[PDB]
Amino acid sequence: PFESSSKSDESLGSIIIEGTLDKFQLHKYFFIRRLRLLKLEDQTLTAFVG
Repeated sequence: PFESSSKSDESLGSIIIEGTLDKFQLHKYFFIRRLRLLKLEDQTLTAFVG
């Protein structure tokens, strides 16, 4: 649920973004992905940099 699913949370947000409902605010999935993936390994030295 941290970085093996860094592809999977992006793919799930992309599959939710295939639904075009409220496309300005349909990046709430992208906001949850940007919170989740960057908050996955927030304790790091360089691995969060990319």
